[PDB]
Amino acid sequence: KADYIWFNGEMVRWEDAKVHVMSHALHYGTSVFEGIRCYDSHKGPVVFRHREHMQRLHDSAKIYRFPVSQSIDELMEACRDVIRKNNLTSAYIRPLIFVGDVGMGVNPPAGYSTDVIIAAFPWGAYLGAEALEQGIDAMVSSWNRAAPNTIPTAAKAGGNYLSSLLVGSEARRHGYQEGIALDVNGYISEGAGENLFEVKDGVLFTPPFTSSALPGITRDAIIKLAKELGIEVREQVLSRESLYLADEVFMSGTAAEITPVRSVDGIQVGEGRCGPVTKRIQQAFFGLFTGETEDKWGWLDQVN
Amino acid sequence: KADYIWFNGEMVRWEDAKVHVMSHALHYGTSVFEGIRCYDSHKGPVVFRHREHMQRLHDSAKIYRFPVSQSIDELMEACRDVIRKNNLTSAYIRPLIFVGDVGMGVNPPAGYSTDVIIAAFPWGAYLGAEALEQGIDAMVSSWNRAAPNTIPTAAKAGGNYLSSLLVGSEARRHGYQEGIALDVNGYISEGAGENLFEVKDGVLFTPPFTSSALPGITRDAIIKLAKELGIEVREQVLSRESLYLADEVFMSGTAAEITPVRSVDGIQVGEGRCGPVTKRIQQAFFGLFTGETEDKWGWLDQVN
Amino acid sequence: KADYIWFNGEMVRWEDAKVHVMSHALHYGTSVFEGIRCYDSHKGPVVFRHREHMQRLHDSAKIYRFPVSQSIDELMEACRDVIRKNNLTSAYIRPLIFVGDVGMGVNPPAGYSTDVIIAAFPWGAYLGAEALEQGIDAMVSSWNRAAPNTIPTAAKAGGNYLSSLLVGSEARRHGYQEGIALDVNGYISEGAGENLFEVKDGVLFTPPFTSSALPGITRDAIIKLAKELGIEVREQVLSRESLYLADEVFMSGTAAEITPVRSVDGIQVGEGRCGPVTKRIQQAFFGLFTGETEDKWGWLDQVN
Amino acid sequence: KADYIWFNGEMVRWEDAKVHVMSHALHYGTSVFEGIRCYDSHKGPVVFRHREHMQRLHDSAKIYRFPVSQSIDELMEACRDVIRKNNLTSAYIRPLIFVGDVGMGVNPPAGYSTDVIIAAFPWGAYLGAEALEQGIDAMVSSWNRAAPNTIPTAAKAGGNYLSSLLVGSEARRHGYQEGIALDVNGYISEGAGENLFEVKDGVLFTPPFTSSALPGITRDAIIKLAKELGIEVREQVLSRESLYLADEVFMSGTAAEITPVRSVDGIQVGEGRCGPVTKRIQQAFFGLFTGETEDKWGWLDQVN
Amino acid sequence: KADYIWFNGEMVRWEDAKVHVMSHALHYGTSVFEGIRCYDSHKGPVVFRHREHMQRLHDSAKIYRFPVSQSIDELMEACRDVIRKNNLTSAYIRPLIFVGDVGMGVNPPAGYSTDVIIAAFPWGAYLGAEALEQGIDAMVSSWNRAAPNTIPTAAKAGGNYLSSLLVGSEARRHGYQEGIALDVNGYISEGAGENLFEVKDGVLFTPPFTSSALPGITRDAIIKLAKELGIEVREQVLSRESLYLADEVFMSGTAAEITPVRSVDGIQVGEGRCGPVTKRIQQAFFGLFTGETEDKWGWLDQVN
Amino acid sequence: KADYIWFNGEMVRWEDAKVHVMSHALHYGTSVFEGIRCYDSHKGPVVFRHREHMQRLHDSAKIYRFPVSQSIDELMEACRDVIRKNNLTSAYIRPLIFVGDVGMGVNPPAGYSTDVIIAAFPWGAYLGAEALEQGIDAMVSSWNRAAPNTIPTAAKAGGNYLSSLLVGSEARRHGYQEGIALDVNGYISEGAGENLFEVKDGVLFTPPFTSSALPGITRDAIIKLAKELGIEVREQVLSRESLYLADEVFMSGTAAEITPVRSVDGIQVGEGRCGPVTKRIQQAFFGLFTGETEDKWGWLDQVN
Ligand SMILES: Cc1ncc(COP(=O)(O)O)c(CN[C@@](C)(CC(C)C)C(=O)O)c1O
Ligand SMILES: Cc1ncc(COP(=O)(O)O)c(CN[C@@](C)(CC(C)C)C(=O)O)c1O
Ligand SMILES: Cc1ncc(COP(=O)(O)O)c(CN[C@@](C)(CC(C)C)C(=O)O)c1O
Ligand SMILES: Cc1ncc(COP(=O)(O)O)c(CN[C@@](C)(CC(C)C)C(=O)O)c1O
Ligand SMILES: Cc1ncc(COP(=O)(O)O)c(CN[C@@](C)(CC(C)C)C(=O)O)c1O
Ligand SMILES: Cc1ncc(COP(=O)(O)O)c(CN[C@@](C)(CC(C)C)C(=O)O)c1O
Repeated sequence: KADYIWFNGEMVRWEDAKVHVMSHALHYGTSVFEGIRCYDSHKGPVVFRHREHMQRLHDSAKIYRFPVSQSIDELMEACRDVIRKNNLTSAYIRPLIFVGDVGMGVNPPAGYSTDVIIAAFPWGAYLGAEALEQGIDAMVSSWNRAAPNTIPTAAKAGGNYLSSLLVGSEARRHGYQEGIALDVNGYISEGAGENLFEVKDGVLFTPPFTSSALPGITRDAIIKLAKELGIEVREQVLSRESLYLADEVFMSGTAAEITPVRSVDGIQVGEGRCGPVTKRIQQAFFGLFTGETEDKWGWLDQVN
Repeated sequence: KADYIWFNGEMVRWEDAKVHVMSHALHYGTSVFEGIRCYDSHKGPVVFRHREHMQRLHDSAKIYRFPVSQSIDELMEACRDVIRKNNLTSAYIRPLIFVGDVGMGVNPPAGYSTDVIIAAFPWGAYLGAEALEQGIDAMVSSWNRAAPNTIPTAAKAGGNYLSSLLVGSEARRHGYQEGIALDVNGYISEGAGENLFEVKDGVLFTPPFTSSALPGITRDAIIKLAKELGIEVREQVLSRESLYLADEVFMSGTAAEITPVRSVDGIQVGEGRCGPVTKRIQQAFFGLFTGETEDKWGWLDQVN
Repeated sequence: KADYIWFNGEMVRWEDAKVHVMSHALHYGTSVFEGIRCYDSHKGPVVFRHREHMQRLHDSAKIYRFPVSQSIDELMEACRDVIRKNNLTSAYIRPLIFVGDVGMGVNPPAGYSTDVIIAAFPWGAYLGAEALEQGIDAMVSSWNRAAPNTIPTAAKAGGNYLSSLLVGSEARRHGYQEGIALDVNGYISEGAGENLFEVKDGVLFTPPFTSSALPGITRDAIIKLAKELGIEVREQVLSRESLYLADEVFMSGTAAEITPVRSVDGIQVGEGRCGPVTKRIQQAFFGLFTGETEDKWGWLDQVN
Repeated sequence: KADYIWFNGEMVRWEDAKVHVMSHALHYGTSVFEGIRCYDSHKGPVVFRHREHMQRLHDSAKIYRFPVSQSIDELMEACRDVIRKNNLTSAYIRPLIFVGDVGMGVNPPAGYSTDVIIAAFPWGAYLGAEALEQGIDAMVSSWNRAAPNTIPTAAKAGGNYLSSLLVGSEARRHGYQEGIALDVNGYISEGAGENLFEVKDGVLFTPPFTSSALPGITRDAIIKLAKELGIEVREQVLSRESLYLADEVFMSGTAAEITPVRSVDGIQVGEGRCGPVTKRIQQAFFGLFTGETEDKWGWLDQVN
Repeated sequence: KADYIWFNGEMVRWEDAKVHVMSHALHYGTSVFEGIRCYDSHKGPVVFRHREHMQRLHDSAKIYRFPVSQSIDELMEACRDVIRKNNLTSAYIRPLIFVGDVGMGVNPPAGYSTDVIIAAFPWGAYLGAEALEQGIDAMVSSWNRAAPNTIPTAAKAGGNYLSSLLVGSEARRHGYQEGIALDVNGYISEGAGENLFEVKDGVLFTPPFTSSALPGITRDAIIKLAKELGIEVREQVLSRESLYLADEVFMSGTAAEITPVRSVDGIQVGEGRCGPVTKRIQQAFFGLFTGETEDKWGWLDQVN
Repeated sequence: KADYIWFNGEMVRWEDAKVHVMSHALHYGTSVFEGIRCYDSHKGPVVFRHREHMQRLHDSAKIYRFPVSQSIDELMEACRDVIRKNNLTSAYIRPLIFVGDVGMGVNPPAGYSTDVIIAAFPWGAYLGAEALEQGIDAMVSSWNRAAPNTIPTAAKAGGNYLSSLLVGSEARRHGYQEGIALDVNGYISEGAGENLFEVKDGVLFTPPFTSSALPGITRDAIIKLAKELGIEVREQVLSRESLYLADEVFMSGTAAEITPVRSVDGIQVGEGRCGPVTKRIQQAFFGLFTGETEDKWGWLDQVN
């Protein structure tokens, strides 16, 4: 909840940000969105990997051929505007491009244009306030993630989340904090809404995009940070049993940030606490907003 | 376009049927819908297999665990009310159950309730004016339909249509009227938004639900009508080549009704016109609204 | 627990029925077994489908090429002997053919012979004393059953049960009575140790053997009984969603007999009680031992 | 054959190491085991990678949730005791953890404990006397290895060997020394009871664990030794054809050690004798027991 | 070997029927062919299911879009011509449509035409002279048949036989008469060059076309003959183990006719001789050329 | 077209290089071939990677067990002979080993020998004259490439091209210059007759052989050239969406050389012209024939 939402170029009051119930996206899942985070840092409010997220928004729209009238820079300026206009120092930003009030035909008529929305509001830890220090208990779901050439997993589209809803709800229904999904082959894909990382003998390990894992921006940042710390990273297909033999396992995402997993299916993950490597990575990631970790890549975009 | 839309129990004017842009379904494809048709018949306006569609709406919501406060009878009465209220004699009804303005978390908070909408409006033939008499040209898409244990194909949910959008747009981009999708195994599934039927040596043939084909109500009706006409029906897995060797091939759906396919991938389907068996079935189906075909199953529900 | 166990042709006291710890089967799962039931009936103690079970024992041994010195008749006579010698009127018989104390090489040396054991003892309802009247709550497991050309599912071999152990324990760990496994394709296979049956519009439905479902003797009996009752039976591949849309669903097995399933994954199966068709079948099956159902197939083998 | 066998903490005479015929593991393949080797070296009898094998025994039991009361150190001391007690200088040790005399239900009753055994005895080369110097003839089996999410291949459990029995017997029935299995996808997995290695243009090559290949300890040792010799190692999925195009191909295992493969399916592997790289690795491996190869990893555990 | 070959409408002497070495089909497998048999019967030389085979030739060419200038009737007349011209009373006819001397590009240039050839010559029992009375020993091959949507198995094209070459040679290399191939899923497909049939409890059984089994003309005839004899036929997916449990198993094809299989993988198929049902079908099939079996379908086409 | 063709050791005139119409390869696709190029360079006519191509010819024949009487050196000398005899300075060489006039049985009789042919002739740009400078528009085909253990993709055999014919003709039928095929899993395999390369953030990327991609000689050369230019190369499985997100994409082959792809499915590949990295690689490749790029590997074989 906040005061204004950027809607097609205009700052509209949150309560007046309405759309017709016959909007295409409500019926067909025809929307593309992002998850960006604004952090209060040593140099004021800063949007983490702002450009990268807006570029992915365009990429997701490009795969579905959704016409986007706004350039990446326009969207970035609009994003900063929303944060300032609402007087937020830290928040969760949510850009959403959707097919609006067009016909009821699955295929939108030629010459149509999409509606764009950017909402920002403060949001806590996605998996619990105590999830970052003490781990979470995860469960391997009975539902598998989308097959390779069906519904593109590289795109962050609305319709994709019926799957995340099934995987995540099954875990919570049985008392776990999050569910881990396997692909159609029986290999580890990722969590319901976050990438998965293991740690064996001091080595990282993450499933490639071909395991139906979305190319997370946080995932990418962790791989680059790991290389700075001198930790070997391996991007390979992982079996289900590896979760039980791993020394450490954690999840990554914009909302989830870096959450350690202390157990999988009731089987404790070495010690049952946040591990050594996960700790180093957490410190290095959060150190970006304290100044301790030098921003060598230009990941911090000042809101002003 | 029409006058009123049934919205959570109230007949609201079309222009005022708005919902918040932060509605869950807009971001995560969390909606379930139906496609129903009202025909002007020999006994006045009648809704084809009304109860069956309403029962499927409940079944689709049940799989996803979406709470539905309205009973099947309540929805049916509401449906007839929409048609009468708008003075429609024939139309396309569109029931939609969606997760509204709840949090931004993938899993809605316990105790939430869904919003329901029922909109009716006149709609012509889905594949074209001439489509029913002269066939359509179809193309086998390069995109496959959802794998078995990923996103349930038996449910008619919003998020499912990202796939239908990809299959159908590819066909139309290349000059065809509709696209035919194969499942992940390489067998025939169905069209982008309609079931597929073949006709070999006087025998029907349709893919089973396990070929990722949705349990169509029109599909079911055709199978029952064929049995009355003494036509042998076979529900079996079909290979791609079968489309080139079939004497006849047609598609079924609420919007598409019964549309013959005159060619697949530029390869003509026996004669290039509507076939004999397809013709008999079309006459038997439309005969229900003329009185020529006796409604032995009670598929015609009077609007009054 | 009982007094004697038939061991290689001799009635040995239960406590002296020992075998060396270096027996091949203990290390490599190299054993084949059966589950037979003795019922107290209107014509005294009777072994249900005795010959069929012994024939399957030979078939399972034949697939693995295990040498069996005893003929089907010898094993049947030995079986009756064990029941009489222990003064049992009703019991669970357990024939077991295993590779004994041979070398430690995976492949037994040429000219080796197997050890045979037949133990009988009273055993109650496998899924609970109240499981037959009121249903059980089942869960779809995250573990899949064996792929088609890996470890033959038609054979009832020891090593097969590591899978049943994984599927069944996961269900019980989460509060369910039994787990239902899908095959590698994402289709319904069967329960951890029992075949699965659904009931839609008055029609049965069971997965074929090709869905990695073991050719159960109880399953076969139910299909033949159903045909006598005039119920249509369909042996076809079933999707996971079908469990949620079914009017009735039950499990079959020698130990489980005919157990109705009142819910799958927390989703109630029409009414939440034993259904109409399942009831008819239960009455018809148990009626065999009361005389109400005529044994037209010769399924009851008198112990004497 | 030897004098004593460690049985649940006691050194029992070989002849008296018996267990009941109703032991769970005999009927359901519920056991986990290891293969360890004691070599007579330049520093006396030494167990190769002792702790590593004991840790894997615990990992295999962990996946199946089998309760193990003994710690890794306890098992190691017990192992050395068995070797000393039997006056062995070189032998094959066989640790076995199995579900004993509990009920006949697939799932053991809560609070049960497992029986543990450790037997040692001298064993020659698994594939033959000449096998190490002259290669062996291998055949690609018609039976595939277990699919990814069915029965965990990372675990060395009893029931797993029904597959190894099928693959290996087929090869020997046709005149070959060992069989090579493909996974369900058609890629190379491993031999019936040993890992597979190829050698192309001076580069190693081995299938990853995700190809249903067990994480062999010998496999791991070879990878580490190769890196010391400056040989490039590549863990990647290999097609069947690669076996015909490889310059060298060999198998690894505790029992098989390092055995070269001179031909696959009657097609000679470059020269038909042990290759250059295989030779270097064999000399480096056996050099550990001569002192020529320095034990930089601490793989040699003294028995005393 | 014979005197004349029909080549593009001309009766050319066998020795002069040559084609350039740069013919497309020689480098790219771009050919489509048939196998037809002429039998000496009670009504003189007759071509078994002549029209059906010519219709399939056109169908195979249609799938690949090879232009065929000759009508089905022209090809049939040409076939009878070849038989007469060579004074044959019984023979094996071989129609072949191939892409000739066009460019070396994979895709032939627009406006090209195909070359057609029809050769007839006497040919004995495909699987051996004694194969029809005493069975043959078959082996399950380690090579799988083509996946569903790759190279159409419904078409009888030249390039398809690289697979048949691999499956068949592997069997013969090991002492068997024919090889049985499985599909990519691990189910029974068919023999290297003939359809596979099983016989369980008096019931037939054959894999559907979707198991990568070619729609054989002999296969079709046998299904129609069996229905006349009152034998139940089931077209379903078959597991590998079913070959070991079947009472009878035989293969069908134009060249192989109806050949019983007495063993599969060294495992005897009930009695090890031609079974009862196979015998009835053989007598019914060959009875067509003696007059004993009435030709109700018009399968015998007179050569004159 | 040229004057002479090397045929079984003899220089035969082009017009007289004929083979019988009953040649095995014409009916069963039993042939193996290569594609080699001769370039006019700074040191005169030179055959690019001559030995490598002849070695692959032998490898392809070895897989199918086709007897080859000529050694690699004999074939190389014969190749140079053909070029000289025809007075060619630049040409496309085509070695072809095929099963000739043997029986009509799928498996050739023991003791048979193959026929060998080497034809050379000038051939232009495979994908078009302008294709090397301006890119080509490609389409993702609806036909998939051969599954892993069916018809070996590592071999360049005649029968393989029925697949290439289907993939390539579909693209050209819709207005594209070439078709890109996916494997049975839905991952990128390669073009109809050329390997596929992507370029993301300055990094290469190519599918491994296990994605049913033929081990191209040009592909290998490009990987080695890129390593010289200091460009990172990654051999990994690629998803379909990656084609839309790539900065650059190009195809490689002997006939196609190095062809940039400016669009895939109507979606422009960054700028729509030949990219920076592709350009550097093209210049480095063609520089080998100008002397600008030093031949460190000995890829240029002088014709003399
Ligand atoms: C399915 C899925 N996989 C990974 C990620 C993480 O990507 P990234 O944010 O770019 O590092 C997500 C992201 N989920 C978001 C968009 C939604 C929440 C989980 C509600 C987010 O974390 O911002 C994903 O959904
Ligand atoms: C993917 C898909 N498959 C089948 C059917 C036909 O079902 P039915 O109407 O029950 O016979 C459809 C139906 N789609 C509807 C609901 C929506 C249109 C595509 C807009 C319809 O035809 O009314 C389907 O989508
Ligand atoms: C995996 C599996 N599937 C089916 C059946 C039922 O077969 P049947 O007894 O012949 O009708 C079983 C059988 N399990 C037995 C052998 C063991 C118990 C479950 C402990 C049995 O019911 O007797 C099976 O295991
Ligand atoms: C299926 C399988 N795969 C690999 C290995 C080799 O592992 P390792 O000994 O750890 O290098 C094996 C090992 N099998 C043992 C344990 C049993 C024999 C086959 C009897 C062994 O070689 O000692 C395996 O089975
Ligand atoms: C792969 C394959 N499958 C079935 C059949 C049988 O078809 P049909 O003759 O129509 O019953 C065949 C046919 N093979 C022929 C064409 C060639 C011989 C094996 C050499 C034949 O039998 O005539 C097939 O190849
Ligand atoms: C299917 C396929 N894949 C890759 C290549 C490229 O191999 P290479 O020439 O070794 O780099 C080819 C090669 N195709 C040739 C043989 C035929 C033309 C396409 C007509 C060629 O380029 O020379 C291939 O076919």
